[PDB]
Amino acid sequence: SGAIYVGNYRVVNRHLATHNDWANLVWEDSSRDLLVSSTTAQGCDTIARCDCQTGVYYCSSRRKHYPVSFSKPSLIFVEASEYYPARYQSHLMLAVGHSEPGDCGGILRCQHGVVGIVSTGGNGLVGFADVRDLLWLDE
Ligand SMILES: COc1cccc(NC(=O)N2CCC[C@H](C(N)=O)C2)c1Cl
Ligand SMILES: [Zn+2]
Repeated sequence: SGAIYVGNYRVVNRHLATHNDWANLVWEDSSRDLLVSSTTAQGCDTIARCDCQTGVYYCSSRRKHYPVSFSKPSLIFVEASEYYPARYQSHLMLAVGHSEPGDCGGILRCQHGVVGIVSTGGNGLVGFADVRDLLWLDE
């Protein structure tokens, strides 16, 4: 679990969005596993606007932060799950690191701010949904 709180927006994994997220929907994209909902309170986070390919993520299944080198946002095949059919997920960045299904929502940050959130995992892999291209989150 986990979310990004920026301005009057809450960014979550689409597959983990609550009834309240959907009732206050701003934007969602199944191909990116992202959903953004509106909030009444002002958020605690700031978004990176950069091309960093290294950063640190929070891994809830280890209660620890790990440094990672990750690929540029791209279209990657993701196997079927209870949440989605087998498909290509866009704007996804992969890295070598530990992840378990409940780790989704963990934040990846670089020196400039929030880069994205954990969205996939594999045998020694972790995938992050990028949010750096969503410029409207800042206004
Ligand atoms: C060790 O295996 C791991 C580790 C961490 C996460 C995952 N689950 C995914 O990757 N899924 C399921 C949820 C939905 C995701 C999606 N974005 O489609 C895909 C797995 Cl299989
Ligand atoms: Zn950066």
